Amino acid sequence: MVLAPGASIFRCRQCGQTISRRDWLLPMGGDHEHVVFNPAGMIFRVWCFSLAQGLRLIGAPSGEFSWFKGYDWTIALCGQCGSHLGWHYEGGSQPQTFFGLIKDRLAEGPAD
Ligand SMILES: O=C1CC[C@H](N2C(=O)c3ccccc3C2=O)C(=O)N1
Ligand SMILES: [Zn+2]
Repeated sequence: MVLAPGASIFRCRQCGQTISRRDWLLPMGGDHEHVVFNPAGMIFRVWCFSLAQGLRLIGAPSGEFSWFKGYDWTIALCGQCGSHLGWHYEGGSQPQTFFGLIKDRLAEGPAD
């Protein structure tokens, strides 16, 4: 669609690991962005993606405190540097799985 796009790929902000792409943004409940808080009171602006790479999913899934009805989550770390980038969601419906990534922990930039 455009030549030399600068808003193509999302990398880990801390190390540059390739994580996702703007093309893979997923409008869960009508919006790719969901503003949420955890039990420790931390607020996250979470962007939902159909796909991601370069992460390491830690532990078994849990349904507790899930921000997305019908989904269980696993912590998603940057597979390169260990930065906590978000969560992988599974066990739900349409889609069965997706990633919720913390927007401000990613850097956006040109394709590879
Ligand atoms: O969908 C989710 C993902 C996990 C997230 N969450 C956290 O970020 C957290 C931090 C410490 C203890 C417990 C939790 C927890 O469930 C949360 O609250 N909802
Ligand atoms: Zn990283």
